[PDB]
Amino acid sequence: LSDKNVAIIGGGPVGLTMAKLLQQNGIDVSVYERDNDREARIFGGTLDLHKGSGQEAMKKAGLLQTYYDLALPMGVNIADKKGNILSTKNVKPENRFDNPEINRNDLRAILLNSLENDTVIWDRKLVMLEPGKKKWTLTFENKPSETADLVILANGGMSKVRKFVTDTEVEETGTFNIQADIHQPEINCPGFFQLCNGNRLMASHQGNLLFANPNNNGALHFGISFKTPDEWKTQVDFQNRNSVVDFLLKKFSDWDERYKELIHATLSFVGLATRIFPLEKPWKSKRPLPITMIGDAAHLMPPFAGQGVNSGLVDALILSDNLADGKFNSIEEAVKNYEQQMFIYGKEAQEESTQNEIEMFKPDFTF
Ligand SMILES: Cc1cc2nc3c(=O)[nH]c(=O)nc-3n(C[C@H](O)[C@H](O)[C@H](O)COP(=O)(O)OP(=O)(O)OC[C@H]3O[C@@H](n4cnc5c(N)ncnc54)[C@H](O)[C@@H]3O)c2cc1C
Ligand SMILES: CN(C)c1ccc(O)c2c1C[C@H]1C[C@H]3[C@H](N(C)C)C(O)=C(C(N)=O)C(=O)[C@@]3(O)C(O)=C1C2=O
Repeated sequence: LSDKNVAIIGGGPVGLTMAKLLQQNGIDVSVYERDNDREARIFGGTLDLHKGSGQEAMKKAGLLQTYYDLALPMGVNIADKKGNILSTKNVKPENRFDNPEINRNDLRAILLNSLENDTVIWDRKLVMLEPGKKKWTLTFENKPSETADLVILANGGMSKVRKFVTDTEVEETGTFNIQADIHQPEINCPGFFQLCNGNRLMASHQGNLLFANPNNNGALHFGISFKTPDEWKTQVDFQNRNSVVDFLLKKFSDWDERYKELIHATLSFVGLATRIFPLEKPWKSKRPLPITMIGDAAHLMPPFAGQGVNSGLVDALILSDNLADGKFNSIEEAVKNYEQQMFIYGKEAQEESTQNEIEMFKPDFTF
């Protein structure tokens, strides 16, 4: 049911997957991505696609083998502030396929490559949405505007164009995350690198959490998290390396030298407040033209349970099915139904992520 065309805003994992599953069923899709070009480097850790959810989307796109090829199984160590390993869960073969970590750039290369040529239009930053006659008018910063019968919002948890769908707002969660990458970790943070010993790593002490992957395409990526300091309105300047170091070395004074060394080796930090785009009230049932939201734009949730890209990939799977299989009379019904399902499991996921994030950051939290 499409002698029409679809517009996905944002070429994240979710949006790009969405375009694949539609373009597979003959649907006319374009992806408008903010990024200047495909070789833009995506900051952040590795994604694990679970079987049942994320992996199903890759399977349906016929990319699951590709995902496996590029991915990487990881063990995980739990450590204390002193450097003791408290637990080593290595990977058992056949578990190797349960949730191998993939690099975010690697993943995009897999998705992009799956799409037909010029499916993604780069250097397109969506600023404005206007529901014209029977089409949406899409307005792009310093670029030609465009039109589409259906707009799929897949532009992340901070999307500024959710208005025609819902007026719910992003909330700050209470915790705050500081993330960084270290290159040549074996050289620049040899102590910490060896404590990881090839596995992910997660220590926890007095409401300050640490997480770390020692091998994201040969970059150590770590993240520290904590309940937001009250004195923050974020009253620390993440542009000043030394500002952040000092704040961290204070938070981490009790910890072994190994961790201080990590903080010391970091060239630049990224500050981030945990946010949720809560699935409370239903979305607007009164919409000028066909429009919906998948991925982080639809159910942004704390990054403490490995959901998000999965839920998002599922969003894609469901919506894409619904918009094609023929089992529907109107696009409005097909989106309504995807939104029906997604609300149940999205909320389920948020519940976990919220709960887990409440679980840690307690006075005495065991990993
Ligand atoms: C620190 C941290 C750790 C995390 N760890 C995990 C994890 O381990 N596992 C997991 O599943 N999830 C994790 N998440 C959440 C997860 O990474 C996201 O759910 C996932 O990236 C969602 O993909 P998406 O396409 O919906 O969102 P995004 O990746 O946010 O999609 C953004 C895309 O849309 C584009 N875009 C943005 N704005 C515009 C615009 N105005 N116009 C056009 N294009 C635009 C962006 O350029 C980008 O390409 C984590 C999040 C954080 C912050
Ligand atoms: C232990 N905790 C319950 C879980 C459970 C399941 C998961 O699938 C995951 C976690 C920890 C979280 C920690 C977060 C951390 N932070 C809260 C964002 C974080 O910074 C990192 C990191 N490597 O820096 C993660 O691994 C992380 O993104 C992550 O992917 C996790 C993750 O994959």
